[PDB]
Amino acid sequence: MVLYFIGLGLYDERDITVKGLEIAKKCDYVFAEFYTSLMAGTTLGRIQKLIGKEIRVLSREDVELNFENIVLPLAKENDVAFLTPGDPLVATTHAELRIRAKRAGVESYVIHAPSIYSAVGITGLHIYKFGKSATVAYPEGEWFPTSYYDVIKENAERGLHTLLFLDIKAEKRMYMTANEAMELLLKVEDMKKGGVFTDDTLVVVLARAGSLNPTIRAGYVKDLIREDFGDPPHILIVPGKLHIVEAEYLVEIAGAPREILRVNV
Amino acid sequence: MVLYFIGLGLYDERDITVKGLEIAKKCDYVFAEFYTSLMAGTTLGRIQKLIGKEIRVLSREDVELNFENIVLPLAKENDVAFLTPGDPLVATTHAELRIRAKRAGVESYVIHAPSIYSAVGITGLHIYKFGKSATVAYPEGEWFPTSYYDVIKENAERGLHTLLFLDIKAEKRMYMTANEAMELLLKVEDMKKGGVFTDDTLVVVLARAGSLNPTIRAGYVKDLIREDFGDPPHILIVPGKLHIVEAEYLVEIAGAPREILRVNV
Ligand SMILES: Nc1ncnc2c1ncn2[C@@H]1O[C@H](CSCC[C@H](N)C(=O)O)[C@@H](O)[C@H]1O
Repeated sequence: MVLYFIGLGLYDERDITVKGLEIAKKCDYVFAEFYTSLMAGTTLGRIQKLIGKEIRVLSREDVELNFENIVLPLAKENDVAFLTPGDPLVATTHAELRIRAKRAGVESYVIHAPSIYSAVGITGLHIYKFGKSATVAYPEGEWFPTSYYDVIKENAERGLHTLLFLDIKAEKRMYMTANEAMELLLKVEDMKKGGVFTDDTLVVVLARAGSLNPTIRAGYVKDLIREDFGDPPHILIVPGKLHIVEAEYLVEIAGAPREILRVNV
Repeated sequence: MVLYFIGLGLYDERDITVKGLEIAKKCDYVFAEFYTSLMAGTTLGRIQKLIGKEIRVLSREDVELNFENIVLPLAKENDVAFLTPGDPLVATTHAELRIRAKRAGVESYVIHAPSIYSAVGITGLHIYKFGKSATVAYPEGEWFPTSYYDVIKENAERGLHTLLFLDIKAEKRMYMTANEAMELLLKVEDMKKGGVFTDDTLVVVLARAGSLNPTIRAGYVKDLIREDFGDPPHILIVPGKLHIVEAEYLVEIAGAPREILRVNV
């Protein structure tokens, strides 16, 4: 009679909360989805071993089209868990699944976990200064999406930071790198000429948040565009005007050039 | 030797991540602060029992003025952990403490935990649509803080949602309720008259996120301003223009007036 939406956290199998783990262990059936994002620091096998339960992974179609036929039926007479990377309901489509549960007469509860949306706090940038967020999508064919460029423009204009989620091919396990994202942004700039993203733009790269050894780097595009930030996943942030304390953290912790203390504050 | 900044999560002792718990259990000394937020579903005793270590609680003064005298010295010859509610670097000034750690020759690591900043996804509002955040501070003496009003104004004009962290005076055991925040906002509106926060404004209240049954309510200020949302902590959200799916969730899950389904495109 109960469905639990449980977040797996940021990077590996230990990023689930104690609450999430204990609840998952007591569930009769455990499902999971790895299409909104992936858990790069672990494997389904390691997650299954930790939870001590077999996990049925669902595709995007299984969820969007058949959630009420695959998951909810079992939730009617059993305790069922639905695992998702990060924090449940951060992904935009997740929320509506609770409505489906309600329609099916199934109670649902949410067990939170760390999300990249909040983990960016480790960049030293003040959380309240982050504005609207966006996703940098790979262009393909004659389709060249550029809405994320306008998001940066509008946030930066108001002195706000922009969190950019990077594209991912869940099935093919292909992750867009911060390097690729920077190249794309320079390409959009060359097309729009808005003076929003150039070689002189200060950026912050956060790779493998959740890991004990994430890569946190800050610097100008001209210097970071070909830098190796390590294995995925990567997150790109375009800061707005910096508070001196934010800048000092970027210099001391993220190896940012001293120049940012006079140019971006 | 090492210093770990470990988040404890949203509501109770089990909101810590498995990673955080396994590391905390092996540390030589464990410190913590409980003034940046309120964990309404646990006690110091329960946290100590879970980690199996005595926790020395520090006051705001101990941390801001003496972190380098109380915590860092021990981290030079031992494994030390510093615990905080929610995520340690979200809506706190703790990031700067990593700079102090470095200057003292102490390596630091960060272990994330669920944060209210991302938990608001449970309201059904799209996380990417949240703009700049703000804090509603208690007026004191003859000074009445009003910056948060301008934040809502700026976000709303852009169709973005506004997360409003509410004030806390941990030593006085004072936790601002959503009701008190609404009363303050109405007073600022009477002054600035920007049509930003009125009795007809739609708002969302999230209380005790992290618990299994948090209070999630949406409706007009005139109807919610005197409603009992239960024990603290509370956060107030002023949505911008809603997507149909957001409206549907607010109606189905947060009890919002069915009339909000009819969005004005
Ligand atoms: N479980 C919870 N439910 C509702 N609001 C919460 C909350 N935890 C924190 N808050 C809100 O956030 C304020 C503290 S701000 C510190 C936040 C913390 N670092 C985190 O990551 O969550 C509180 O005064 C309250 O308004």
